[PDB]
Amino acid sequence: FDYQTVYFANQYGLRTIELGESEFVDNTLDNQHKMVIKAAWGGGYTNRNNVVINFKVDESLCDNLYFKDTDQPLVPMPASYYTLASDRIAIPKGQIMAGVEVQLTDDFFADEKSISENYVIPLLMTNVQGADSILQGKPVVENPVLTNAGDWSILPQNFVLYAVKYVNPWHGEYLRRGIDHATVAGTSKDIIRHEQFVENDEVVNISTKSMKDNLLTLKTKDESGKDISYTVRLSFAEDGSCTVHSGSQNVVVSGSGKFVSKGEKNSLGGKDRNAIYLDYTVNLTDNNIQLATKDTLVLRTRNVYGGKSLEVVRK
Ligand SMILES: [Ca+2]
Repeated sequence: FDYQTVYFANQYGLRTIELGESEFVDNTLDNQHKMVIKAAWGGGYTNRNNVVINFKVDESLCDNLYFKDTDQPLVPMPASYYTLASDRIAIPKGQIMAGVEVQLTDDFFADEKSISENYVIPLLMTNVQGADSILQGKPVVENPVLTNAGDWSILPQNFVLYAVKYVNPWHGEYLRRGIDHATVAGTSKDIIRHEQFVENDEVVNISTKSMKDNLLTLKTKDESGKDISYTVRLSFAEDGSCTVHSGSQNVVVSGSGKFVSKGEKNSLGGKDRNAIYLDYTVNLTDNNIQLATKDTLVLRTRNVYGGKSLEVVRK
């Protein structure tokens, strides 16, 4: 009398592809530009059949949905940005879960909007072989809408929306120390940014702009003591070196640098650490401040969560 069923355990997901090196998690798939979407089997205890769950891409699942974070709409990921390994998920006899592989193409990573919440892979299960049913939900109204929880007494679990975004290898949270040779409104001075313990150094975020570029927001004082913000753009080459450029309309910038894996020995927490070293010049033309800076940036953590649930709103 048993009634086997298949479903997607989560309806809204956020996958951040973590390129490069991660300490706390295995990102082999990420470095191959891949992700896996998983389905589950239930309503029984032993799966006696080879189960095949057919699904299709259904772009209308995105209708009327917006990211809670940004208030922008969920956008169906363009077909050329990703390749599904199959049109079905197979859960073999004796197994209770399985997944389908997604290969993200170079097209995905070239899109400037792929560094943030924008594109979504939307899937609907169609039929199932080897189990009685797909968990389609129990509607409390006619014309029910899958993505509107209020339309159901038992929620539908036959679809999933995966928002996808990426970070490049240099993306991370870093501790920064260095020396600025400054000229502030004609007055020259050295600014030493150094705390006795690497642990207490200034915390800064290097975010992703593209496959090669990153952004780093900093501040420096004007002649009045007020803090002036500005953004530098780092652009990385195959060999690990970078050039330094402006990322803010208020600053002209030039320089060079490098990422060195394990460049800092017996650094933060006694472990050897990944670091970025910069030698650069900044002209804050509107504020009359010029800085010749040498910086050391120690990696504290990549600060990425590969998989989270996604908060969406239905305006
Ligand atoms: Ca049965």
